[PDB]
Amino acid sequence: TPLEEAIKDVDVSGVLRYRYDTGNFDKNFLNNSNLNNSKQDHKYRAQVNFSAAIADNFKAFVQFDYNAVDGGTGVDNATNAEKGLFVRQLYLTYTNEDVATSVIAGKQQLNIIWTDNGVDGLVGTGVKVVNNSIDGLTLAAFAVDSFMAAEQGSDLLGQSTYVGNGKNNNDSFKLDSIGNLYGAAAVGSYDLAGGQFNPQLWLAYWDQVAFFYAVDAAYSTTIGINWTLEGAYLGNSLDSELDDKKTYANGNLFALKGSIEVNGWDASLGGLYYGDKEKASTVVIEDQGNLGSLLAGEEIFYTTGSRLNGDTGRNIFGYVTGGYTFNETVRVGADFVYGGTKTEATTHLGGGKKLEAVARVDYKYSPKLNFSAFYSYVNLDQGVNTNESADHSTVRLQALYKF
Amino acid sequence: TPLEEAIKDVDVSGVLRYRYDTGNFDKNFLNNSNLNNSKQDHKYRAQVNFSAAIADNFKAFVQFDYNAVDGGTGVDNATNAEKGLFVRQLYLTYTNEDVATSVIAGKQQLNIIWTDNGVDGLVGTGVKVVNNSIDGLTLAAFAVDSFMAAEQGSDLLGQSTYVGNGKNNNDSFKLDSIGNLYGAAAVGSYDLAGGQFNPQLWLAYWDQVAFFYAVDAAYSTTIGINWTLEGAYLGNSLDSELDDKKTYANGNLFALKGSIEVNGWDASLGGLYYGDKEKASTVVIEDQGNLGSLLAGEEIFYTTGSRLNGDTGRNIFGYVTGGYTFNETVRVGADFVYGGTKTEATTHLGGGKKLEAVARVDYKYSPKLNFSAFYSYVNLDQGVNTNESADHSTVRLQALYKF
Amino acid sequence: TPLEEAIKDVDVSGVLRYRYDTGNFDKNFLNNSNLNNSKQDHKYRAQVNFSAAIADNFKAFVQFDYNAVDGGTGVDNATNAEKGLFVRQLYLTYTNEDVATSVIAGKQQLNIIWTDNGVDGLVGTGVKVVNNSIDGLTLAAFAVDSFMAAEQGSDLLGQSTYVGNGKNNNDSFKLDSIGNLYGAAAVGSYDLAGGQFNPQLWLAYWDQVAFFYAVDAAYSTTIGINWTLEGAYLGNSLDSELDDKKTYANGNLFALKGSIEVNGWDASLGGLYYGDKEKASTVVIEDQGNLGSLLAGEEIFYTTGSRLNGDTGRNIFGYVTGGYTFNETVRVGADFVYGGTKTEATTHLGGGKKLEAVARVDYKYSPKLNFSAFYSYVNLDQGVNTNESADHSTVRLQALYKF
Ligand SMILES: [Ca+2]
Ligand SMILES: [Ca+2]
Ligand SMILES: [Ca+2]
Ligand SMILES: [Ca+2]
Ligand SMILES: [Ca+2]
Ligand SMILES: [Ca+2]
Repeated sequence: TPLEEAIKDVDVSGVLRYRYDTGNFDKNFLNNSNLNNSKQDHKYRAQVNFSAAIADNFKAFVQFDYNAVDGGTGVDNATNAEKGLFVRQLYLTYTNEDVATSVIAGKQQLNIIWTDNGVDGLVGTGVKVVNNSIDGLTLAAFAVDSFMAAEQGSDLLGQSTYVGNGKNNNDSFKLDSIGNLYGAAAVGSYDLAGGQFNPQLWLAYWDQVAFFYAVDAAYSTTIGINWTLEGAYLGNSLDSELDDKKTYANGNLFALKGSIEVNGWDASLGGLYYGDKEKASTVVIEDQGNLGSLLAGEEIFYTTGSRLNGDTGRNIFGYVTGGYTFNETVRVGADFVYGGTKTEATTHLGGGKKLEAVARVDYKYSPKLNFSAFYSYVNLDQGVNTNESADHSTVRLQALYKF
Repeated sequence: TPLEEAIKDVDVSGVLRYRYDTGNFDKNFLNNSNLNNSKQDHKYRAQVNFSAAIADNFKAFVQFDYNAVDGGTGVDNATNAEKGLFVRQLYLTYTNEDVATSVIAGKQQLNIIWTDNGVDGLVGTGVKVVNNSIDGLTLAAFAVDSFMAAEQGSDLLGQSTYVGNGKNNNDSFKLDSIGNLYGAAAVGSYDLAGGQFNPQLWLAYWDQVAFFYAVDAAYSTTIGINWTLEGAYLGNSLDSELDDKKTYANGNLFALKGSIEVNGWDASLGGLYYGDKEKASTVVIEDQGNLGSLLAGEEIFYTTGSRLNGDTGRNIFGYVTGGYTFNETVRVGADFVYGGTKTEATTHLGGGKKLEAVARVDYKYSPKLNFSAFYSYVNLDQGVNTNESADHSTVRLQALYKF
Repeated sequence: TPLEEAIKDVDVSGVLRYRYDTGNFDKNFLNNSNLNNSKQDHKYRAQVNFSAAIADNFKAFVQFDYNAVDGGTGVDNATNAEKGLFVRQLYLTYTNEDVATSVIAGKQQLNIIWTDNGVDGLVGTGVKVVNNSIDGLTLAAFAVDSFMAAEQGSDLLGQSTYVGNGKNNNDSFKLDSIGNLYGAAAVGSYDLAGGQFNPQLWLAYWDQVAFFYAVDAAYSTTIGINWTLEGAYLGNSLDSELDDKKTYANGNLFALKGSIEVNGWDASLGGLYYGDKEKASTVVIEDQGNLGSLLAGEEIFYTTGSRLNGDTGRNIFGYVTGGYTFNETVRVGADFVYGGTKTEATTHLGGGKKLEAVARVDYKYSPKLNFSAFYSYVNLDQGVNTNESADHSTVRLQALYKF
């Protein structure tokens, strides 16, 4: 078929993202597989998605991914990525409009509350059933048979490590094997008179790991002023393979945030409570799940003992953010996060007071092209040697194009 | 050039195929590199072909292939294919319409009678000359200089193995080296009054291997009943590198099939005779060549001693098939195959009676999109321990889109 | 977005090139990593370039590369390239027309005078600033932070080797490490009354290697006759890491060529002088840089001691070329090159008189599609055993499509 013709049944979207990241560390800082260790690297992430109508009620979707690094520093003057595109997602979508339901089967980015829903979200193979028969309500069941785990490295539960006690790869949350994942979801979006309300309810059973359960709600509204409030609880109870190890513990997390917009000024205040002093627990499956609206900073929740994807210790944190937006074009702003981790100091690492300040610029050049930067300073009250404390700077420049 | 413009000299076609295969085996079953060993794997095979008019009388062709597997079972919950596209075919086509002839040079899927002509057909580099000056007759010469062997694994002659005698990789047909391939073909398609007649004659010399020669003919009829009859002989005589090894033997194969269609019922009866009791011989070069219309079942001709691409043993098999077709849309049907292999029990394995039954569903959703499934049960009268017999089940679900 | 739409902001170009090369050698020939050692190989090089307008003043560019080989001979009857596309260039271009300047940042083919500017040109990551404010003058500064070195193999300075003294990998120019590259360029194109004048001036500092400096000028003109004259000097002075090794030496090269066109006849005469009798020096960074207009033959400047990208020995060569062009369509022509290398015979290899004759056909089938061939015979007055001399033939057939 003439390509001119073939492309008419096709839709394209994607992402092009560049990153110049440099992360530094005091010798006393508790480093691990999740903190930013870039050394003036140029990083590329490109994704191109094609969706094609292939028959009545059937679309096919593919995503191509380019994930590559070029060096700057030292011997990295020869590191220059010679890489190709990889098929990252490949799946079929049956849609029946009469019953406002879709079946999506294949290798797909999961986009559940316990995984990143953006560029680097966990991908697996399985089936998703999604219903929109009710006004303002999305109902879904899903089953995953396998996970694209290698690509995710230390983003995935059970694949994070940390430094300490003369070993670079102490396992943050040992997971000897994994099963299939089964779950469901209800996700509401409603116009009250006052404004929009977004409740969410998530259940899943990950065989050999845990039964997860979560609720999250957001209210948002007008008056020229805008304010949102958002809360969430995520908990899980362990499967018996972990329960019998004795050194794991059912997860709990509480988080709340409120925020304000007026005249270009924006600000937010929020906090959260999670983990267990003595035993390993997790909040999410991959990275920080879909909880970004209930977080702040960049690095602080990657410190040892404070990671949301497996770690040991009890965490309390509060944060504030603020920024001004010149002409709806450039935003200068900052984040401040403060809190701590409690551990059993005899057996586990990362306990103590922690803080982070972040300065930010976000420049909206066009509706599709943004440039952004941040400077993050993180301080640990007690480092490798717990008597002294420890610094960790991270600087990023970023270009990001969406299409 | 604007891409909009550039694509006007371009033509696209391809394939998307999904497969959920699970193959199981009695501990007593004779396993080898060709039987189905899938363990609830999701298998993707995608091909996209672009053909561009580059100048007067010249087209260029490329094919991109994605061949990947995702796990289901056990430790395969982490196996999830992180693969890219590979250039599978790249060739030039000179066409002169005045002499109804085309010259096709490059890396190309061979599509000769001794290779699979479908998705997973053997690819090599060489030249093809094809003529359509005579009404209803296609004439061709061809020469191949190299073969895309690795991709084919055990589908290729000389690269199959089998289990037995405490060794997992007993070579089915040892081929220490290979030469170039040269051959020709005549392929007729004629409307007699009664109906269509399709004679074929194929010759080739594969240096260091064998001289192949084949004839195949099919008659089919029109209108409310329909019937086809199809026969074939494939033989080869060995090159002296194999003749002097003493343990090889010129190949012969005879096959015949007849079949009936009426009111949605269809049925077929057929049989075949091939191989040699004492010595290794082959029928085809890759997999089961283009002989699918003269076969039945799924697994039976992959049992040790019965493979069409190198094996020792003499084979006689008969088969019957049957099915009903609700609305020209869904076909439920079955295959029964029965026969045996005769060997020298002292020196070689796989001798004995063999059967296979297969249940089938074939659902034509659209002209481009088909879903199919099958359940195959294969029985070996004499297994690893030849005293007891042995089972082998295999189940497949399949989606297949052509464009 | 509908793809139909998305492709309107896009521009495509590229190259498809096929090569059947076979290079042979006397047992007495001095072989190395740069002479042609093909054995009836089919070679493919494809590049496809997409440039997209992404916002006001911003384009993005990507290049995909396919670089692959299929065998012919012996065991190479199984070598058949199973390769994919790789992202070879990925870069952003900011263009401000008000100041006739462009900033091009990313992974890009450098196209400086010291690298190949064609299909296989050295790629690195960095920034290029280019100005066209002056009539007939292009001004540029550039900085490179890393190099795509692996892809270039022995084309890159410091990665060539040679055979001799019972060792196959004697290093032609040992470079233990490399720094960043910084340079600038001025490139003129002017219509004098007589005809066009093309001066060029190139400076760069490659940290840990050398400071390079170059001038090149070309005059061309009418009188139905056409004649060009072109000269160049390339020199470099070493960085102290090489100066202190004592066995390296600042590079100098002089070259001059004049040439004639009339009635389909064309001819050229030229010569050059480079290198150092006792010590390793280089002229260019990758392959033969952009100096092809000042060279002739195919193989002779790849002989040991005569390579433009790192070698020991002093070289003088002269050459003549000539050809006739039937109908602006087919050119039959030849090259003759003659000269020598002076070395310290005690310590280094490749010294002696050398010649090359090349017969050529170049068939312009369309403005986009060319077929070409050459036969090259190279003779070394003194080979491995320096008493006897040594032959090296090289034959190429080539198809080359540009779009
Ligand atoms: Ca991730
Ligand atoms: Ca599974
Ligand atoms: Ca195959
Ligand atoms: Ca060959
Ligand atoms: Ca090169
Ligand atoms: Ca650098």
